[PDB]
Amino acid sequence: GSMSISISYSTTYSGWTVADYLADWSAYFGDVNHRPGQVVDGSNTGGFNPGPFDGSQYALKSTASDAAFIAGGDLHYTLFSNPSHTLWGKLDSIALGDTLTGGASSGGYALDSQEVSFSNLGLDSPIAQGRDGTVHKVVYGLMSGDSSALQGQIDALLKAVDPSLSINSTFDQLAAAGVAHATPAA
Repeated sequence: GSMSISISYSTTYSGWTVADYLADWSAYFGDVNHRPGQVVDGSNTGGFNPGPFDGSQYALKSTASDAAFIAGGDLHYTLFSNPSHTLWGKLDSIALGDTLTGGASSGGYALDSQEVSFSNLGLDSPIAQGRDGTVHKVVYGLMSGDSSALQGQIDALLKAVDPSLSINSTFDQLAAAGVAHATPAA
């Protein structure tokens, strides 16, 4: 249905498990070190579309590799305001791959090589939860080289489509189950 997770994957990853893909992606993107004393504007801040502190997208390129992600939904960052340094709101999608392109003035961010995406995530975290919100933990994991939170949410959403499905399923198995959709290889 309209509430079910939808997954896209490059045909290159048809035989991969979701868990194996995300464990490698997290390590390949690495940790941009967006932390006190380590924030480097233009290196590890990323950007909102349209911003400056809110967007339908938040996007970041790795400082270690060409990896980039785009978080899609209705996202808000509190900067210094209580609860400080919280990303909250609606998270509908995560897109993973290489070579971040576009922006607000281009009609939105896209990956020139999108490898995998997760859509209809249905995540909604209120400001009052601060950095304990699921949206914050899912997206901060992508900043910091630990996609555990994202992996857990995908695993729960798959089990809701059908209890035989998990992040240990291959993309091809998820395609057979009607959840995943192959996209062109780089």
